[PDB]
Amino acid sequence: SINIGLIQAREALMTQFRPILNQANITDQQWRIIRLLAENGTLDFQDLANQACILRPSLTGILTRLEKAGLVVRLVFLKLTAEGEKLYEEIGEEVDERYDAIEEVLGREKMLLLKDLLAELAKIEDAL
Amino acid sequence: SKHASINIGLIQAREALMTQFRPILNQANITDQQWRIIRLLAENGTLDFQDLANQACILRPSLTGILTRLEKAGLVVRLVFLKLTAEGEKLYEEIGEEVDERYDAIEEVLGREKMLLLKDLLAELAKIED
Repeated sequence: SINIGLIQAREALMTQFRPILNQANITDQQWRIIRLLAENGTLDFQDLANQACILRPSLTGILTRLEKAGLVVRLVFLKLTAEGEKLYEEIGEEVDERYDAIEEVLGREKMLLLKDLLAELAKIEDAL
Repeated sequence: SKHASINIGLIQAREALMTQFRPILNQANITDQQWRIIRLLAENGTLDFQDLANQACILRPSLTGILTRLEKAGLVVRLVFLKLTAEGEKLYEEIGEEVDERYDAIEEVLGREKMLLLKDLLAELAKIED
């Protein structure tokens, strides 16, 4: 029920977001990594894997491409490059415009509630 | 930036939920997608191929292959409509009982009422497909 509702909600969101990702030729997972490194200051490999919800064997390859593309750099801690910061703001702007279009219909109040409930649900491992 | 990520928020919520369900599904030879099909076939009784694909969010070629496996195991049968077998009904009730036990554990923490609201809000967010 909730499992399925989650996938149905994100899938409907993803179909309209996928054309955007192809214009920068970045994948979903790459975008999550890019955004997380921006919304956080810096993140190590394990923490990045946990928050991006990417398996450790998969994350290494993805990170390598982002560094070859000069978007992410290793120092083990990871952080966006100057260019990575710019890419995040441009794509993020389109997403905010997308967020605004949904909030205009769904309702600002319902939208805020959805954010809180999704955040609490993610946190329920430590709380169990 | 301005507003939080819905993309990331959605996937983080589900991963934490799947973490509580994977040990149950792995003790049986069931995958996430297979379980999704089994529940949908149970809540509707019977579903045709296209309708099943849309609700389980599984691509038609992939759905076909999974269905072939579920029939080899004698859990699903074609009639084009799909339905659980008698044993399929048994597996759903058996696995479902273990799954329900985890929902109760989560709801004790998240809140029984809030859990219900989240389903509604996700459906509304989902219906604004456009």
